[PDB]
Parts: sequence; structure tokens; C-alpha cells
Amino acid sequence: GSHMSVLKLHVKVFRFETNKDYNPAYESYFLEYQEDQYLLDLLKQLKGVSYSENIALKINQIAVFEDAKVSDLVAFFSKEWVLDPLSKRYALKDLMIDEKAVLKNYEDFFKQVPYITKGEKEELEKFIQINFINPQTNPKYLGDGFFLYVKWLMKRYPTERDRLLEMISQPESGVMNFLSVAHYLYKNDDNIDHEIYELQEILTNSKIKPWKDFSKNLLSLFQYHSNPPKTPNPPKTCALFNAYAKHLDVQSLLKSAKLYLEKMGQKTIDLPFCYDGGYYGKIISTHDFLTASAYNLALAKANGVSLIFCEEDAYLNILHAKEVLDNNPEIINSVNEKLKKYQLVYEKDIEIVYLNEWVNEFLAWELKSPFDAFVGAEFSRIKQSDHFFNKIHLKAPHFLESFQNYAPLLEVNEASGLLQCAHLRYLGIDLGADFLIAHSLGLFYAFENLSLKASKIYKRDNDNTPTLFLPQIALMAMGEKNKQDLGLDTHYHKVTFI
Repeated sequence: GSHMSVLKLHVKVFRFETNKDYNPAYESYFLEYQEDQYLLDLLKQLKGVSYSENIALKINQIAVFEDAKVSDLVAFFSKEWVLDPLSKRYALKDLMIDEKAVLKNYEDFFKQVPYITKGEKEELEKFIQINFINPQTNPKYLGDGFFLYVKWLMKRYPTERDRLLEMISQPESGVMNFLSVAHYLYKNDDNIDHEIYELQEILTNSKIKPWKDFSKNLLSLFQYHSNPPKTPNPPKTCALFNAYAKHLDVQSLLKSAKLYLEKMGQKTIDLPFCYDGGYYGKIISTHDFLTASAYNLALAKANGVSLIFCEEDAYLNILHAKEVLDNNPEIINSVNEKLKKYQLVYEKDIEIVYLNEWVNEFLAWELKSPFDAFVGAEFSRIKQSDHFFNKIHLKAPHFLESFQNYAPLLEVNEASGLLQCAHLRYLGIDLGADFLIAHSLGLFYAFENLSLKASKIYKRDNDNTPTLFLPQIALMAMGEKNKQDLGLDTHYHKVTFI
């Protein structure tokens, strides 16, 4: 035989100059690398291509800020790379951006802060690249680099801290618009996320309108059952988390969840779970958020039932609560003081169930209605359902934007939440999907109930592609044909293929 040269890349490189008249084009390079090499070594092979040696660019639309080993980048990105600047809009040449053009957006801001030094003004240049990690598309959005720069100035000018904060507080443009960008940053780094969550907590706890009232109203929604039940239950008894904001339509989710569980040999009971604060509760008041979560977990355990998290929003919340409680015994003591009045006692490591994990994991059932005729587009902040979809023969292509979810914005900047969820919806449709799969109740609501209101403002023809939850799909694949039993009669977009 012969040696197989396996260390090979296909790199497509954005070629463009903002001051020249040729359209952007991608050029293909077929490069060899060695196990020892770093990104800068590959960039050095790209003749005529403009890039900074201080790494700041995108590979497959994920922001990369380090000179990483090529082998590590291949593990993360595959051997097929698209190399882009951090921003096409502000591209200067090839892989470099026009920092000067970006900075022009902040001229009005700087006129409001004439007291800062020339040096302090110039420091924003060191932050600005951070703006381009965020995949969000609101053009009024001030930029995450800019938010962190203002944070830097707030430290340096304690007197102006509240005035500075107010400048990044506007509903249309400010920091309340931020949502996790970790998926779109190389190595899923959450440092930026935590820095901005910190600002959101500061703002929601400040006197600035409308955030003071936003927080007071949200905290008034933690409503605990005074005397919750504690009864023993037989094996295989479940209770579904059901404490969601009152406007959310949860009927089909909870109905299909129950039916799926029953099909899987479980029985369900109702328990008065406390509201968890939705998306923002954990930002506004960690301690209230933790107390509600501890109450819910203690309540499930006191009744000897599995607590079923039927969708992503509540499950991600409970993961966060468990991470904090189960690693900090002092916080458990603190929450347990508040739980005494309900005669509940939280203990670490209370086992819970994510329904969508069960759908993917437990596959020992007969396929009665294959999905081979169909294409799905699945949105999840966690993971695509490869195994379950393979089981049922559903083709569900992976796509860049599947990890995004702008439903929380419905509470803080409704117009932007509406537009960006509508954008995600049509990205799914444009993949050729017969239906969308929502892991998130919030996103489902945006896709469905708010579809009509969104169409009136999102400038694209009406499409009636339905959205389904995983348990609904599973039930259908198991041969369920009764639309009402699946909860589908209450969706906005009707299912027509059964």
C-alpha cells in the first residue's frame, strides 16, 4: 500500500476590499498541515490575504480569538473551514474589519461623556471586536463590546456609574437585549455571558425606569402554595413542572407529555410547583429564584415522584439552580430557612427528568408510522435529537442558527423578540422543513400564538408550517392518529399530514 496524507484542509477565504469595486468572493485553498502547527502557520500560507496576527476572525461563522493548534481547530470545526472577518458589514479587507467605521457609531455617546480622557475614549478599540460574537440581528443593539466598555468606565467613575448605566439601559438598544453568545464563540466560552449577566443584575436592581417596575412585577409572581401536599406514591409516578407565565399556551405540551409518559409505563399526579421566575427571575434575584427551585425539588421528593421538565426553558433553569445549591451547603441552609414554613426541606442531588432526554434515550418501542417522507428543523439550546430522529426515519438537517432563541426578548423588547423569532422561524422553513421542532416553550409560543402579530410586522408572506414538541412526534411515530389526544387542535398552525 501507500501512505495516506490525512492532515489536509479545505479553507474557503472571504476575499473583499471595502474601498475597491469587486464583489465579495470566496477562494478555496487545499492546504496540508502538521500536528505541531498553529492557526498562524496556516494563515501564513494564504498569499495576499489580509488578517491580523492578533487572531480575531470567524471559522464557520464561530468567532475565534486565539492562535490555536490546527489539530484542535479541526476537532472543533472539521477539515472544511470558511474563514470570514468578524463582520462583513464592517469588513476592511479580507479577514480584517474597519475598526474606525465601527467606532463612528459611538460619536453621540462620547459627546455625552466629555469628562473622560483621550486614553479612556481610545480604550473602546480594545473592546469593540466583542460586538461581533453576538449573532443577534437588531440593528439598534449597542453591541456587547460597548456594554463591557461602559462597565469598565462605571468602575473608573463611581460618581457617573448610574448615568453611564442609564445610557446602556434603553429597551430598544441596551443591555437587557443580551442573551448567551457562548455557542458562537470558539470553545463555548461563557466569560462574556457572565460579564453581561452581571450588568443585567445591576440594572434590574437599580432605580432606572422601566427596570425597577419590571423587577417588582416579576418578583410578585413568586406565589407559593402555603400548605403543599406530601403523600407517598407508587413506583413510576411522575409530576410535570407546570408553573409557567399565564400568557403561555402550555396545553398541548402538558397533554402530549402526559400521554407519552403513560405510554412509557408512568403515571402522573398534579403538584403545586412554584413559578421559577421564567428567564429573568434568576438574573433579578438569585435568592428568590433558588428558593422557588428548592421548593419545587423538595416538593417532588416529599411526594416520592419524578419531577418531569417537559421543555427546555424550565429544565435549563433547574440545571442552574441545582448547580448553585448542590455545590454550596450554606445556600441550602439559607433556602431551607425559607422553606421551613411550608414544612419542606431541600437536600442536594434530587434526581429530575428532562422529558426530551427520555424521548431520545428510551427507544425500545415499535415504529408504527415512519417519518421518511418528512424534513424537520429542530431548535435546541442543548443538542440535536439524532438518535430519536434516526429511530423514526426523520431527516433533520443541522443548521447554524438552531442554537438561537430570542423568546426571552418578548418580555424586555417585544418588537425585537417578535422579529428575531420570526427570522428563526423562516430559517427553519427555508431549510425545506415540513414542520419545526421546538424544545423551548417560549420559542414555540413565539412561533405559534404570536405568529399572526409577527407577520403583521415581519415583512414576509404567511406560511402555516406547524411546530411540534418531541413527545408529540414520538406519539405519532408510535402510531397515534388522534390530533386532539396529541394536543394539536390547540396549535395556531394546524397539522395537515395526519
